[PDB]
Amino acid sequence: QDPCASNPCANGGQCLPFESYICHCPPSFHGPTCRQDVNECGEKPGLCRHGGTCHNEVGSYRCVCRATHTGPNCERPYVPCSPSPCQNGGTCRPTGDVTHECACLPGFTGQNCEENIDDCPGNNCKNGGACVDGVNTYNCRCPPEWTGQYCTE
Ligand SMILES: [Ca+2]
Ligand SMILES: [Ca+2]
Ligand SMILES: [Ca+2]
Repeated sequence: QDPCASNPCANGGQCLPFESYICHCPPSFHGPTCRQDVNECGEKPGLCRHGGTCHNEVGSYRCVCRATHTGPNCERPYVPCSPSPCQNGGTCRPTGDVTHECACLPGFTGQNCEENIDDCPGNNCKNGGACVDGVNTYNCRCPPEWTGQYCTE
């Protein structure tokens, strides 16, 4: 005769007997069986600090920060070069309050030096050798019957 044996609650709620039953919900859900989402933005205005916009979700919320701030609740100020966004040992230079510039190392390119420049366009791999791109170079993956740097030996 346990009413909780049927498992009436959902989304992490704990069933407890009382007189029928009750579902003790986690803070992210509410209602008789924890099936309705709590709007965190509505319960605490200014949840996303420094003029951030709160967006409610099923089981959580997300903060949309303005360019000048960062963090889960837009609390940490945005510094263009700390943490540094440039990839592959690239040097970061700030150009403004929110804009930045990456000085790429030879071989890399793009806004944040994330793209490796393809060195295969003018490759000299012969006899069906496949050009494999590297950092400022390339190597030919030769078929089994051919050897050498350009698949000629
Ligand atoms: Ca509701
Ligand atoms: Ca929510
Ligand atoms: Ca390359």
